[PDB]
Amino acid sequence: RYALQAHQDTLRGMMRQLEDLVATDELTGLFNRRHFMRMASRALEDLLPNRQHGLALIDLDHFKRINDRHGHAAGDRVLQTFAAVARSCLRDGDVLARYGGEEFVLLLPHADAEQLESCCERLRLAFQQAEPVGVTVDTLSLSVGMTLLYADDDLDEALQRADQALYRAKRGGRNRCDATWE
Amino acid sequence: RYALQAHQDTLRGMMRQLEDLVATDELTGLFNRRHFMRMASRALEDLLPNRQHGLALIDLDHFKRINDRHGHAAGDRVLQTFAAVARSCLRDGDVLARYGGEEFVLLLPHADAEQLESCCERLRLAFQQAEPVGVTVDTLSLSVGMTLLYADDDLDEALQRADQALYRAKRGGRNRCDATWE
Amino acid sequence: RYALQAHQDTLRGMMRQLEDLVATDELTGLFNRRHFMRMASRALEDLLPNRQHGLALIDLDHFKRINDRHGHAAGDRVLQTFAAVARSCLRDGDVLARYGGEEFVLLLPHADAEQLESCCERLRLAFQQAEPVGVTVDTLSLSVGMTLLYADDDLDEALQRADQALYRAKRGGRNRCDATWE
Amino acid sequence: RYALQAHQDTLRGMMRQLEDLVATDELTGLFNRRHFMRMASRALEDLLPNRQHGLALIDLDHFKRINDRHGHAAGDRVLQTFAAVARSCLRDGDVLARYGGEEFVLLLPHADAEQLESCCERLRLAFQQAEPVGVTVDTLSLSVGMTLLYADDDLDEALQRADQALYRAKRGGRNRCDATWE
Amino acid sequence: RYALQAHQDTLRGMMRQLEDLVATDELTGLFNRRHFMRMASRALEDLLPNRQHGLALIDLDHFKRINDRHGHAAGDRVLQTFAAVARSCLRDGDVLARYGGEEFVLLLPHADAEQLESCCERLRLAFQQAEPVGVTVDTLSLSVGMTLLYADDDLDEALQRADQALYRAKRGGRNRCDATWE
Amino acid sequence: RYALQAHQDTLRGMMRQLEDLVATDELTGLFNRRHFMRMASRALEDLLPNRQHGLALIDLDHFKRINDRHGHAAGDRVLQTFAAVARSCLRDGDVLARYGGEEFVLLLPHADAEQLESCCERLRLAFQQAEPVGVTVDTLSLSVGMTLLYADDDLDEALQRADQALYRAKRGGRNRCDATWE
Repeated sequence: RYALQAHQDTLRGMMRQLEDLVATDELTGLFNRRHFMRMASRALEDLLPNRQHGLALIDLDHFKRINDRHGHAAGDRVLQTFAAVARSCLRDGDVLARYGGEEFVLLLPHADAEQLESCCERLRLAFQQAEPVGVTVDTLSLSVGMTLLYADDDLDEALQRADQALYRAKRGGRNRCDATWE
Repeated sequence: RYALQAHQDTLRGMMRQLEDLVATDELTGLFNRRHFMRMASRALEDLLPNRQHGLALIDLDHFKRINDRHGHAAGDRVLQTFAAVARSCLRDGDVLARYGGEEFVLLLPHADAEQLESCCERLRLAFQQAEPVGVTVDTLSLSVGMTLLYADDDLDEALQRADQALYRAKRGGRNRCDATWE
Repeated sequence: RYALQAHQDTLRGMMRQLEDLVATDELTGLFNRRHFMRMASRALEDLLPNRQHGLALIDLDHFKRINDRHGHAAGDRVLQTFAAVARSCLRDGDVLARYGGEEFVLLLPHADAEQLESCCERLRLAFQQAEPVGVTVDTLSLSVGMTLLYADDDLDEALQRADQALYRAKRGGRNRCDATWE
Repeated sequence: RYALQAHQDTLRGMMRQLEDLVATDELTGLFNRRHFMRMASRALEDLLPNRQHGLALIDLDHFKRINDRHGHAAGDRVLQTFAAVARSCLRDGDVLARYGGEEFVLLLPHADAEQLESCCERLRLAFQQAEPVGVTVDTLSLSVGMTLLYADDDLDEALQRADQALYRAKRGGRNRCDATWE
Repeated sequence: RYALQAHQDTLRGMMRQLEDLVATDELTGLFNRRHFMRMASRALEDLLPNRQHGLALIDLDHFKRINDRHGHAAGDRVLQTFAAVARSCLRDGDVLARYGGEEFVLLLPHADAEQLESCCERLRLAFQQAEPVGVTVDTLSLSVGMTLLYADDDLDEALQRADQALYRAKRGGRNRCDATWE
Repeated sequence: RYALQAHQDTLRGMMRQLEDLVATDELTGLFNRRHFMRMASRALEDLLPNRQHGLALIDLDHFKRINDRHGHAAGDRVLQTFAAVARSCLRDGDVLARYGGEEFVLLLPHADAEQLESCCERLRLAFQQAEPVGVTVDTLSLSVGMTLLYADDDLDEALQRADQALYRAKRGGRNRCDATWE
């Protein structure tokens, strides 16, 4: 019995492992939230002292609104459109992942606060001119919350400040790129 | 993208295989419903022509009441009580399994309708006699619905027939055993 | 005894999952038939209404003869030749796979009947031009049979239709491309 | 490529492992040939010097003959009958396995050549009085080839001499227990 | 990538899991120390308030001296004997694990101080009376330190209690059983 | 049982397998030494008669001294730089593995003596010109020992050739490439 329970606890734990190999969201072909969590930790510890990484939270403006008028299948093709447009804007080695139903998250290896600032505009503007095929959408905009990733940073804290920057960008009228501590 | 969805689908297929290894219900120490379903299927097929298996559905009486008066922990004890009791009654090589919240299911290889009825009464009276440690019980009874698994049966159908007999045994005033096609 | 057969059956289910991870054909470096079947199924389902995929069946001409004159090792080279060539022609994101001893199969996401016919000729002429290292070839050609995967198609049926076109292209005197429903 | 091949060679090797966990023949519920091979090695090395094990090859006399007259389903129920009868004759900790379509093999921990000799008669005679249910069989007999398992023995050699004893028992009229080096 | 980092940590996660499946000491056939640790967290948790388990630490007496006088293998044989013997003495469902080189550990489910003491005595004597074979050994004995595993208890603390109790019994002359909180 | 012995050896078999999936050096992102060994048996086998592969052993120059003067992390950074650099220089489909603490190994598929030498020179110079970032480092260089991997060759012998050639280049003054049978 106790033997069976220990045994089955082992198997469940294997299942958990298997579930970590499922590292990507099929819809958008980006990495999922949990795999990002695990990747970013790994990245933060590799950082030399006095070095930084780029980190941004990306939210699609009025996404929930698109679902009602255009139905759900449309709103998903919007999400796939962001993935496509982002894949095209981003350089190799940069980390993009799907952070929530409506949100994405970014990490840029060894990136300056100006490099940071630059990429987010490029992305954001590219979503404005974005043309999701087979869906006739009136408006397309995203807002960004940025910050940086210093050595000995705490991730839950690091994510809180980019979100702050993002929420402030959401009140700033949307289609806004806002930063925290540069 | 399709290779990814295919690959992660395999991943999930492996998770399900592992699931099928988690074959027992930890509270009782009995095989779970899913594992019973898989066993019974292969006992149905391995049936020689014009031969049979016994198959009863056991339900504990007023069990929900016990949970209400004595709390969910006593409910659990009662089930470990039944599990303990049943193992004293059954011959080595019988199949007994948890089937629902308070339902169990039995399968007796090559057992006459007489043999089955004999087994179930002995089980039924054994339960009635038992006392669970650390829980004072108004009293304990169970009902059973019985039937025979024939070669070329449908297992879902066979099962439907014992549930019919279990329904009548409940209706008859509980603590009894009814049958269908013997 | 049934628990054993159930348990070992799971075991064999795991062996088959692992099988589905062995997704490529080592000689060519292309995806194998089984993996193609699993990919195409999910490309069929992911098809929006009134949209299509291209789908051709490629067969190399007089291949068996090459094995007879030049020996089974040259036969293999010719296939690595075709595999190399094809990868030069195809856009990133096409699906190409080994389908038989000498048969290959192609799938072009969102590709017009025009687009498909254009791709296949370019492939066809590219093969004709090629020379495999260390093997002197009388000459090289391939035939192809093409069709369109529609939403609500049957994949077996779709496939049956390209094999019909491939049959005619062989009949037409080889080194050509026939189609069915465009 | 080479990377893919190394990778897929890894997976095939896992499959091989999985295949070693499938350690038992379902029909007779005994261990299969390969698991016996692996078990006996393990047992031979554990042996103290000047210590022995029992080893016997068991063949059912005229088994192929039963298949013709009584059809295959009968001959299998004979095999299951031997497994049953053997399970009953044998003590706990003794190793019985299915060695071939018609043959079985035995190992007895720390067994004397007289203990050896004794068990094989008990088994053999018990198969004479054996009554395979649902099959009307005229005759039931097996022959045995025995030997022993000394320290630093070679298994392929150890199995050759018990077979010799067995083949000699097959010519000795069948229903014969013959030994090699006691 | 850092992705790569993550994916290999997962595989490493898996090996550890697979390691937890190797649950038993190969020399004796008992559960090993790690598997016991996990089985015993799980009993400690499943413990009703005002109820408890039996815990004992069993150390064989003058084992080191046995190795010197009779040789490493003879020592190993003595270990076997203790397992054999204990298997005889133990009610079904008692947990016996190898805890170290010459020390064991026993959990008794729902056992009384009085019940624990009776078991260790029956065990202490039985081992005294034993004769391993090979191996003639002049005399054997063990000493036992006991305690009770209550709810809200620390399992490592529980073991400290048992350890200390085992020390007093070694100090008190061996072939005895001391205890702590009974 | 001995059965138990067998079953845990199988699990042990599995861990080893899982270990072969950890194929890449986490610091550099290159294949590790074991994965290379396996990739290279497989190329050696797939080699047509009178045909061959390129083999080189790359050792960074005065690495130990770098660690002492700039610190362990700086050394580690230099290793990264070499990977980055080599990735740029290498045709797609070249095999580069980390072979040791400061040494690499390169297989070139179907490469000429002349082709190998050209690659190592382009590599030797490129690394000379490089600037890791962090990290200011006064100067970098490596030395290269080369040979050809023929059919019917021993891969360990091939490596001996390369090793020796690497020694002559260290001895000859470093920042060079010696060779053995070209």
